Amino acid sequence: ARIYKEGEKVQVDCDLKQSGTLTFWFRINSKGADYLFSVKSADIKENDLNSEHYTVNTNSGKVQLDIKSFKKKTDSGVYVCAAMNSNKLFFGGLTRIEGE
Amino acid sequence: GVSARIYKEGEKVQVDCDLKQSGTLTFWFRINSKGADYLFSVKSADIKENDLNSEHYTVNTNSGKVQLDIKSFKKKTDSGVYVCAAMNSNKLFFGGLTRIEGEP
Repeated sequence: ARIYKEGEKVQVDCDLKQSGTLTFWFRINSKGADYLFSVKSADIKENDLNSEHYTVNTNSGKVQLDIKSFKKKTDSGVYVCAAMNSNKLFFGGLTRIEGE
Repeated sequence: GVSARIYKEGEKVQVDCDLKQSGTLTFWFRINSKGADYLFSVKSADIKENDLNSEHYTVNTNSGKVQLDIKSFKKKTDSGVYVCAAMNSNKLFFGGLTRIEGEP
C-alpha cells in the first residue's frame, strides 16, 4: 500500500503477460468501482480519463497509467487490470495506493 | 466508513447485481487480500463461463435476475468485495459493490 503525498506523480503498472487482448483498467475505492480505460496491445480502445490529470503512457513496449497530481479523495484505492478471453477475465496483481 | 454484511460460518449467502438488465455479457468476480478472483459470467440467463464448483456455489437464474448463491459461507475463502461488470463499447459498467465479511 504505497503512500503518496498530495501533488506527487504516481505510476501504475500491470504485470499481466503480454498478449494482443483487450484489457480493462479500473479501480475500486470506498465510493465504488470506477472504470478508467481499455487497451489492446498499445492501442487505446476507450478512455474515460481527463488528459489534463491522467496520461496513458505506452512508451517502453508496455502500458502504464500516470497520475500527474495525486489527490487522496480521488485516486486512493485498488487498481486492477483484466484481460478478457474465453468469456472471462484474467487479472493482474493488484496495486493499492493511499494518501498521507 | 464502508457498509458490509457479516455472516457466520455455514450460513447461506445470496449475492445480487443492481445493474439494469440488458442482454450484455456480465462478468462476476471478487476482490480479497489474495487478489482478484474470477467467478462466472452470464449473458441474460445463459452461463457463458463458470469457474465455480457446483458443490459449493450455485448460479441462480430464477426471475430473470442472476444471483450467486454461496451454499455455506467460509470466511477464509468467501470474504471480500463482489463485483459485477457489463461490457459494452470497449468498457466496463459496474454495479454497486457488495462487501461480505465473516464474524471476528
